[PDB]
Amino acid sequence: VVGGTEAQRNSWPSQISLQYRSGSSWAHTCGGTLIRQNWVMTAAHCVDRELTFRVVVGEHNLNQNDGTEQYVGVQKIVVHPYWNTDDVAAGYDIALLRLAQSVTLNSYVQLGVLPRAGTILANNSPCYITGWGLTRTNGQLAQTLQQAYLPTVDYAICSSSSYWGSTVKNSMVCAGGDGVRSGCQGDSGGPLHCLVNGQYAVHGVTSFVSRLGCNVTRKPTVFTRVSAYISWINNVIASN
Ligand SMILES: [Ca+2]
Repeated sequence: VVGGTEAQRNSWPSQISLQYRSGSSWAHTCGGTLIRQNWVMTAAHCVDRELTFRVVVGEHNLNQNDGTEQYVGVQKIVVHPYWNTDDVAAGYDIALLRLAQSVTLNSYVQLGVLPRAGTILANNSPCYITGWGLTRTNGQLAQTLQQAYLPTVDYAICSSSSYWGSTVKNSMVCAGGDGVRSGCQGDSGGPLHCLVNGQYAVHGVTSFVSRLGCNVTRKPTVFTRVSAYISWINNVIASN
């Protein structure tokens, strides 16, 4: 997250760190949203590599023990069947992970609430992106969970030529593009939390940024629109 501020420890309890094993260690690679005690919602592109993944819930500082983390293997990966790795612009960048065990819920570990099916945010709706991703374009991961206020940029505005053009679909949500604050590598797969009727809901799964860089004016961060996948999600979880 470029231009963020450190999150308070109990602000975003459904945020997870998706990590892959590298030798003796584990490396953070993406965010995710805990949606059931044994299910995590992340971006399909986070799990294209044939890696060994684990999810850490209750995580705050990647580099220190917080006394609040729980670590769980990933037991099954269900990517959206229409997902095409060389075509993130086509969308369907979403995946569900069934965890090998059900995690315990407490103040640091809660399920993320999802929007009702088809809900579209009005332009400039208030949202926060969260994650441990790069803090500067071509920078480094954050140690502590970062958050950044990113107002949505509606589809009409987002798909217009000065912004993302045909690259953005109505299956996506755009937010930010102020040239200061944005998602950045390592944030993919995590939540875009937006305030609606007084409650935060995870409206977006962080998908991509401009090849030009993370915080680029008129290239707002792009997310998979969770509200277009509600049946899919329930369908997957119901059959597994
Ligand atoms: Ca930690």
